[PDB]
Amino acid sequence: PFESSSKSDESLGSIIIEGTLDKFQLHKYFFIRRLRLLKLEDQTLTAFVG
Repeated sequence: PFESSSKSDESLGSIIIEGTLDKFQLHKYFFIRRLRLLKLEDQTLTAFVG
């Protein structure tokens, strides 16, 4: 649920973004992905940099 699913949370947000409902605010999935993936390994030295 941290970085093996860094592809999977992006793919799930992309599959939710295939639904075009409220496309300005349909990046709430992208906001949850940007919170989740960057908050996955927030304790790091360089691995969060990319």
